[PDB]
Amino acid sequence: VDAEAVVQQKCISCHGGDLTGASAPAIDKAGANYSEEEILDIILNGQGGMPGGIAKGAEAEAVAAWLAEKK
Ligand code: HEC
Repeated sequence: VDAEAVVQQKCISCHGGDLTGASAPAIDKAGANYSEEEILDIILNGQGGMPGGIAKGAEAEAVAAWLAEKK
């Protein structure tokens, strides 16, 4: 899975092109604040103002792993 391409397709409309926040909060350092599993749960299911379902399965897991290393 190309995790960065997925994030640019699916996440930047709310989180900003460089992930530093736009309508929604920054995620560029999400791994400093969340575990990989917490990030996966957010992607699959949403959280607070974020909807669920935006990515699934291996795509979601690859994005969670990529973000979890960003600190
Ligand atoms: C707007 C329709 C969104 C899209 C598209 C995505 N996210 Fe989001 N996200 C959004 C909001 C409004 C919030 C805040 C909810 C909260 O209280 O935390 C979030 C939050 C996150 C978080 C947790 C907080 C943080 O790190 O800032 C993460 C890790 C996150 N979002 C990731 C994420 C990814 C990877 C997305 C693309 C697959 C994605 N979000 C899309 C709104 C929206």
